[PDB]
Amino acid sequence: DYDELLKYYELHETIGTGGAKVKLACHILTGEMVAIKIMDKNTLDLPRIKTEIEALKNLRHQHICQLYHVLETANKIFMVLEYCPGGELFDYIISQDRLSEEETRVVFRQIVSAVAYVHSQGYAHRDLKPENLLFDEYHKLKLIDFGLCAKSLAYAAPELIQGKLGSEADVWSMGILLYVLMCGFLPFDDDNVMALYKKIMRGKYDVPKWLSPSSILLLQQMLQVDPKKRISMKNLLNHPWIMQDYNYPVEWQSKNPFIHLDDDCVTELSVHHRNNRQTMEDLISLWQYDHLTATYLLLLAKKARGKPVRLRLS
Ligand SMILES: Cc1nc(Nc2n[nH]c3c2CN(C(=O)N[C@H](CN(C)C)c2ccccc2)C3(C)C)c2sccc2n1
Repeated sequence: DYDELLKYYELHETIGTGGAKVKLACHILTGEMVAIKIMDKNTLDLPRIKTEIEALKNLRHQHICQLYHVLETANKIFMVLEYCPGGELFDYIISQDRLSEEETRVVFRQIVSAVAYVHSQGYAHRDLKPENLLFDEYHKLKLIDFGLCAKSLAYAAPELIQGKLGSEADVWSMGILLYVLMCGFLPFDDDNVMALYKKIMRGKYDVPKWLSPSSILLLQQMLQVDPKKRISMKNLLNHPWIMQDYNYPVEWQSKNPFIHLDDDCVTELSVHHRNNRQTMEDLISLWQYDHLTATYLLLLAKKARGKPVRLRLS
């Protein structure tokens, strides 16, 4: 089962195991580290993986953890993704107790950027929480886990739980997230699942003394039980709180394109393929998420880190 995969990657330690597992690995042609999520097809739950793949094939963003390569044997599925060394936002909050307003703003703008983009493309994430945000090599946030996306109860909006409106529910989840960043605990919690549900429907929460009046006001706009009264994604982008100490709205548009190609990465792939430029371009622009896609995108990442755009051809 690991046979096709080992043509392309050096497998290292397994660094996470859940109900899928995650293996660290090196991509041989570029020497870049990657993180391969591995699913068994017999013990699976399945169309959750299919949703995620098709979402990550169509989404590409500076704050979305990038998919490079999809492989499938008769009993396994491999998703080769960006390696984020910094770990989960959840763990970071635990280590810090809570973030100050300033640092919360820094991280939160990155969350809003990703979710605004996901929404611009016609998806809702639907499982936004700090476990699904990872710090990359530059301590920048990356959104993961698009399995429940569409065209955790503590983070679910009241209307989503009542089963009735996807863009608004993400704003609620972001509101819960915002609270957890600045407080270190959830605004609605209970051991009993139905009592928690009840608390969420009421929409009443403790407001700690250390929150600034601006924070409080924004939380209140985000955590409106009625989604019609809830602040929209658009108005969140240039909200006074979000703008404080930046003075410009969240830059949400993608800087990682499908249409434009990097000339140096194309040149290097051309020599490997003994290809003409125009035909190497057409081949890359099919975006099949095969080894070409992976090698092209990992060369770009190499370039972005100030390393030479070079394949290791042995
Ligand atoms: C496991 C782990 N991953 C790390 N970095 C990562 N880089 N790239 C990725 C991760 C984690 N990823 C991931 O899909 N995790 C899922 C999260 N699901 C449950 C919401 C997961 C975690 C554990 C077991 C199965 C699946 C991707 C994006 C591949 C890092 S950094 C320091 C520790 C560490 N531990």
